[PDB]
Amino acid sequence: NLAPLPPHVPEHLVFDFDMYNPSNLSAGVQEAWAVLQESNVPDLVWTRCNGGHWIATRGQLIREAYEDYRHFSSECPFIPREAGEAYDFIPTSMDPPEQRQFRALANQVVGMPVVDKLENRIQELACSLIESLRPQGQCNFTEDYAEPFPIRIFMLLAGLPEEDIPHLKYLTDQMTRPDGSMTFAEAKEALYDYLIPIIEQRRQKPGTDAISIVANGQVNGRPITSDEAKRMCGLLLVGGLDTVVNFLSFSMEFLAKSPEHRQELIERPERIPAACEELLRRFSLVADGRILTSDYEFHGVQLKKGDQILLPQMLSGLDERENACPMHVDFSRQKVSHTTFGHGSHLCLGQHLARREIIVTLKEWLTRIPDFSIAPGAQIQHKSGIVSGVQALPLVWDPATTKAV
Ligand code: HEM
Ligand SMILES: CC(C)(C(=O)c1cccnc1)c1cccnc1
Repeated sequence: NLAPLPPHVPEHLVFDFDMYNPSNLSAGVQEAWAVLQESNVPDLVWTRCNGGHWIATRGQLIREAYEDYRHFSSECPFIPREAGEAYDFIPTSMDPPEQRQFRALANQVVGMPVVDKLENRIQELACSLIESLRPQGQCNFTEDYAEPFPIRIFMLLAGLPEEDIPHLKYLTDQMTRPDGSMTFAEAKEALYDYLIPIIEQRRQKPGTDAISIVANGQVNGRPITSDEAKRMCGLLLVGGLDTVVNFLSFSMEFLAKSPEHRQELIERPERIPAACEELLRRFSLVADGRILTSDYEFHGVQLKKGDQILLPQMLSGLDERENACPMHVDFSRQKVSHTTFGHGSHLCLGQHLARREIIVTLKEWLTRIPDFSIAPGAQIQHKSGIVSGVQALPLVWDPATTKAV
């Protein structure tokens, strides 16, 4: 299902990429997207899939478009257009200077000082989850750790019932890796039905949870509205439920396959932080975009006002012009260059939270379960979308090689 090419698009710029179902999926999701950086592919292409849109393929263009909010607006950041259209999260569907005030609040809730406060719980939950898995010699990493770990910390931050996990996660999943079961707007509405009552309750009777702070915050000297709060919280939810969750499984899947990488971390733990950035570069997973606010000529291509452009965060660090041997994991690269957490005004506020969760997991898993591998005859499947994922990650190990702490 290719849409007829608009008049302004030179046929030589066509490259029919399906962000939802790339061709090489079997080879891995990052590998499937990297096809866009092959020699035969222009720097800026048009795809007729998902209704027709541009895709910038190089770290340089992505960062440029990201910096340029005058031309490239966050107003309609999702493809297909109907999704970008229905998209109304804050601060994400706003451009500076408006974005700034909401960002400042969102920072209050997820920023550094919060992580610093949550640290012991993060470490507590990791250790507990791992210890519980250890003696089994086998899990479903995706369902066994990658989901509970980051989710439960979020649920704690947000003050929401663990019981709501399944329902929330389903809906979150519909936004980033649509099934066909529901449209973005339906998914969005349903999360909204969830939130409303909660916000109301927390405007009346404030807690110390993230939702309470958001619901009662100040923006531009006045009180946030209910609708604004509902709209920030919607973003926070997706961030908590759908980001770190997917990242951990790619990393884990790599670790399962590379004994030498595991060992390196065990003997030279001072390398963990460096390793985490490298894994963030290699297993980068997000791809959203922007809308053209006007006609504009960008690197010699004419973009028409209203044109959508996918600026895959994923691709910057995979770009050879940016990283030598991009597909190779090397914990000792002189310069790890990525835009995994975005670029420009929308740089991810939850990055601090995500790094703390990644580092704790590596340190804590390796400690207890130094030696593991993918289950025999398990075929690992990746999934593409706004946020890519791993479908299931069967791991096996000998309990006898584990260490209890
Ligand atoms: C692997 C982990 C994550 C990755 C790769 C990631 C990636 C991103 C990206 C690329 C953006 C910018 C989107 C744009 O420019 O349209 C973003 C924004 C944002 N992320 Fe993260 N995210 C992650 C985890 C988190 C977590 C755990 C939270 C907190 C619950 C969070 C909260 C935010 C917020 C609030 C924004 C909006 C900032 C603004 O619009 O000013 N993210 N994230
Ligand atoms: C692409 C993006 C920004 C994403 O991956 C994300 C979501 C919340 C926090 N951090 C990143 C996203 C995903 C789903 C809904 N809105 C935004």
